Amino acid sequence: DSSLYLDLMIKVLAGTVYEDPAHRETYREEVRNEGRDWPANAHTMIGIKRLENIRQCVEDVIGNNVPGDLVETGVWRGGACILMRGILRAHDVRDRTVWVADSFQGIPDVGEDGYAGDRKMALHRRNSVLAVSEEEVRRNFRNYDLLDEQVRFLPGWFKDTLPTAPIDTLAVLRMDGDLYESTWDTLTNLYPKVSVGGYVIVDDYMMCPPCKDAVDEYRAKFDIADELITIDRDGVYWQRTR
Amino acid sequence: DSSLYLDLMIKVLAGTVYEDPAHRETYREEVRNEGRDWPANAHTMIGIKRLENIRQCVEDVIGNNVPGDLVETGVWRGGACILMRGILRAHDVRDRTVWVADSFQGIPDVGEDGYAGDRKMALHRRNSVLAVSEEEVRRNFRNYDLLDEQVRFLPGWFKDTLPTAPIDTLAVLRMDGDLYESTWDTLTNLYPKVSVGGYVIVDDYMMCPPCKDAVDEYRAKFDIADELITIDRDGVYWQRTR
Ligand SMILES: Nc1ncnc2c1ncn2[C@@H]1O[C@H](CSCC[C@H](N)C(=O)O)[C@@H](O)[C@H]1O
Ligand SMILES: Nc1ncnc2c1ncn2[C@@H]1O[C@H](CSCC[C@H](N)C(=O)O)[C@@H](O)[C@H]1O
Repeated sequence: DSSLYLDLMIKVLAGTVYEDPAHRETYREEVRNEGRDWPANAHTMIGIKRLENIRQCVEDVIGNNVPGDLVETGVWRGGACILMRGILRAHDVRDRTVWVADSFQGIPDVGEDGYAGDRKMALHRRNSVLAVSEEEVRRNFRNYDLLDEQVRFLPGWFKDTLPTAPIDTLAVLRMDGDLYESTWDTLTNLYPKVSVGGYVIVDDYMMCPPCKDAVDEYRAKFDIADELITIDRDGVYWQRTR
Repeated sequence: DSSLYLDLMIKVLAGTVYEDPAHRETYREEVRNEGRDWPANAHTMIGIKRLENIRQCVEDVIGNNVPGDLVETGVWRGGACILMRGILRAHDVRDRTVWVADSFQGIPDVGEDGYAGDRKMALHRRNSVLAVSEEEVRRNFRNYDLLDEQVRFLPGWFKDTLPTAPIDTLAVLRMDGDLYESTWDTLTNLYPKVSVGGYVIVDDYMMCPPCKDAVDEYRAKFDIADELITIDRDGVYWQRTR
């Protein structure tokens, strides 16, 4: 029911239910299951396994009454954040907010002074696909009837928005910002808000050297020993215990 | 919950949630709301208002315990029938079947001996869009996780399949066969199975002269005075009371 709803939402968001093909820049269920393409029209690129991970983490924080809001840093068309809001709706949770943090202009051009690994990737060149306006994201929330007071937006570059984001505590921090600098700025500003029992999800860890660098360096610097658990061929997560 | 699920299902089936454009043979919400286009990819052409009518009728027969199975005669990609099965699932109804009746080859070519109104329309020429195989319909049910024992298929021309269909009683009869002959063959064979309290839905009444002819003639012949109620700019329905 809530369970039928969330099951269907995952299938709709990833576009498996309507066999949404990969972006011009075929549909293969095995590829979509692991989030290994960019859907032409669907609302998230993270795939079924990473959507299921969001569901499991958010349901666990609700079931264990771990305090805090939910956030995604790097949202594209908004589908992962739509799922977060839908899970709250399914469980009639009225006292948590979903924070939708993005430039709404794609990946920054890190320039000559960027982290070497970020410069080498030149991921801003992918902005023809990766830049999605806030108006489009809002419309996507409205399409699911989920644009309401429990959704809040943090538009701008993370280095500008996250230090002053008016978030008190976080139960789930989902990071999907593609660069060393984006990931570092997310962890430095938002990890201290994560409650004990809460989760940090790293979208692109195994196959993204600069993202792997940022996560490992932050964890080493702050002696975070909570183990990284895999999700699929790309993502990992951990639960904060201390 | 069941209600969140069914709300989302209607939006997914019609393709409003992902703004599915009209078939090559733009997306406009007002057009999709009234079922006035053929979606490029979505699973039904009947639109939001006609999907909502199915929901209301099926929920009413469940809530009033009107006996019988559910059937659609003319299914295209299967979306109206997927909704019927989903409503049963949402309410944990295990003792009704959804019957999916179609040629799976599009509209018949009525030939020189067809009803004059059917011959003039030459709707078989639209089969490039209207012919959808049973394999495709089955796959669509599977995409929603709704292909199970409570879905049954009646493949073939209605004149061949309906006289011997092993249906005992019907709580909802949804007719969407586009022709005088299709509509007449549906009513003659299946209306006698409709329980008191059950519903007959006519997809294409107001703007389809041959369909209007068949429904009105059948109702006049059998003295059916239960009033026709409108749905949108096209469909009507009635409830059997006697
Ligand atoms: N430093 C930064 N500041 C703001 N937005 C950033 C950023 N680095 C990356 N982004 C954003 O990160 C996103 C990467 S794609 C995110 C995919 C999304 N989680 C999904 O469910 O499909 C883009 O929307 C991009 O604009
Ligand atoms: N005499 C007949 N026998 C079998 N199938 C028929 C028929 N006349 C029309 N059809 C079928 O009627 C359908 C019309 S389109 C139906 C639309 C569908 N109800 C929806 O939800 O989108 C086609 O699939 C066509 O194959």
